[PDB]
Amino acid sequence: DKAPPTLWSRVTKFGSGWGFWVSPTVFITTTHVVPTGVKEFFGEPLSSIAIHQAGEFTQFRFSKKMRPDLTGMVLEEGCPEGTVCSVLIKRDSGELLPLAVRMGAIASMRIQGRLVHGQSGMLLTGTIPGDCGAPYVHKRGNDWVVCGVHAAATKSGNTVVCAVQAGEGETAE
Amino acid sequence: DKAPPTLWSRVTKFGSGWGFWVSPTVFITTTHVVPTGVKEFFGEPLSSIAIHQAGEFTQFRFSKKMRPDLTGMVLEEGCPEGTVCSVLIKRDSGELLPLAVRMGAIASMRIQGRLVHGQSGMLLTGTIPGDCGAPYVHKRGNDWVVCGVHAAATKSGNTVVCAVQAGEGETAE
Ligand code: NA
Ligand code: NA
Repeated sequence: DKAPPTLWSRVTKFGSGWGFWVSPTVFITTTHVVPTGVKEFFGEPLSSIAIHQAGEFTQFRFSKKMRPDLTGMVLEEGCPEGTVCSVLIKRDSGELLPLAVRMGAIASMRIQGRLVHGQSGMLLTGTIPGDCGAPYVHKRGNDWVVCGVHAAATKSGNTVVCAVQAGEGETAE
Repeated sequence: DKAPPTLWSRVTKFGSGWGFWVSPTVFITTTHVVPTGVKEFFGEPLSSIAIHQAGEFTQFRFSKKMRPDLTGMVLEEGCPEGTVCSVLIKRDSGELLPLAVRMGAIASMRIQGRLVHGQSGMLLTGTIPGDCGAPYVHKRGNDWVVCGVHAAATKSGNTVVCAVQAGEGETAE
């Protein structure tokens, strides 16, 4: 089914890319797009935010409700092999570009000199440099689950990588 | 039916409010939110734009395709008495707030000292100052039609006014 407007409304311009409101207080994004040298995010001073970063995954937990209009939704560490996700890409022009991607292995992979814990995927039937931070989502029953943020792609764009939360598990090491 | 994501994607932050891409080259907004003193809009120099303004209605026609992802859609001068429209409000936070409004008479009305050609409406079951420029749309058959841009509201917000294109006609003088 198609991503509803409210889901798109979670995708938010941030730094040199985008991020995603998981709930009224939780924002996720790709580490390398986070602005450098600032003293606040969304008008909130850094000391009022719990900032967790693991490789290319960044999560902010704000101490006040930033998007009280939203329900919380489920964030998971990647998804099973073969899961078809949608990358909810917003462009600066306002265009929405949902990209279908069949996900592969969760691994720590070397990307441009750095080790990155993420999940690779194959673009179906692409992304650009400004798209980093866009969420990878998939529908489970009647709800949407977010499981990664856009972090990298092969020059062609045919293979993509989403950063995912830290955590070891027997399906991924 | 609910406004689809693509329709929302036409609503665009602009000046002190918003505007709406009617087509890849046509952008409409409320005159008073248009930035003052600038030499370009969306990176295009003023001399490359056909700028039409009538009271509180402003239309830009750009000489290049600014949103080539979009189809053209129908813009009309207001709508019939009693038509239920939706005001597609975006908030700075990213929240989407579609507001239902039953439209009334098209008239030139005095608003804060100025004569404004527009259509008033009643909010059903509200707006804020930063919402000006948001489109008033309604569904006709399988398509959406845009017919005004948010221009004013009573302090409570219960009555709203959308600016509409210039034009006289026997249903409106
Ligand atoms: Na849809
Ligand atoms: Na909907």
